[PDB]
Amino acid sequence: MVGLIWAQATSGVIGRGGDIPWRLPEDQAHFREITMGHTIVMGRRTWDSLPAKVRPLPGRRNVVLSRQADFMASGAEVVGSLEEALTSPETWVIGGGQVYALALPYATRCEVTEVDIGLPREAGDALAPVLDETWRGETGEWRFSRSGLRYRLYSYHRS
Ligand SMILES: NC(=O)c1ccc[n+]([C@@H]2O[C@H](COP(=O)([O-])OP(=O)(O)OC[C@H]3O[C@@H](n4cnc5c(N)ncnc54)[C@H](OP(=O)(O)O)[C@@H]3O)[C@@H](O)[C@H]2O)c1
Ligand SMILES: O=C(O)c1cccc(CSc2cccs2)c1
Ligand SMILES: [Co+2]
Repeated sequence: MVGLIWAQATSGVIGRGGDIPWRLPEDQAHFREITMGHTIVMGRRTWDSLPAKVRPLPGRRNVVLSRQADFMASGAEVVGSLEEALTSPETWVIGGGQVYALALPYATRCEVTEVDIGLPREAGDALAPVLDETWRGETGEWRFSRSGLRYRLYSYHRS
């Protein structure tokens, strides 16, 4: 099982300036629940976006995808191809935009948090992957984050 997990604005923006223009504690909790105990695969830029304090993410096989053969990710596994990272029953790809696009053919699940924020796309933004017609989704109920933004969960799946 390869799954993708991300949060996006209604515009599809997932990242800007190397970070994320929101923070939902409820989404972080759902992220930890979904990924705990499994392999997480992330691009080098996303590993850069994690503070040194919190990486590697606890209780998970942290894998970083990089073309730099000498890149050091303390506490993580650095691989040069995505296939190297899929040696486990459950692999969760956790960002960023490049690695989502790279991993989509392998994926049968997308856990998508839609954040009700009006965020026009800018040059340089990281964007969520386009899901074609093979994907079957369950649109969720709008929820209120204590951060003040409304959010909902899409759980997409395909055979
Ligand atoms: N849920 C969310 O909203 C969410 C989740 C995660 C991240 N983000 C955001 O997404 C943004 C970063 O995403 P990104 O698209 O800019 O960069 P990224 O996808 O996180 O990582 C890109 C890097 O991955 C490596 N890479 C990419 N394709 C590769 C391939 N085919 N083979 C080997 N290595 C490859 C390269 O690392 P080298 O350059 O070292 O080779 C490339 O620079 C940040 O703003 C982050 O905060 C958002
Ligand atoms: O654990 C924390 O305290 C913490 C606070 C802020 C941000 C993060 C990164 S989790 C993530 C970011 C992109 C893909 S997965 C972690
Ligand atoms: Co699990």
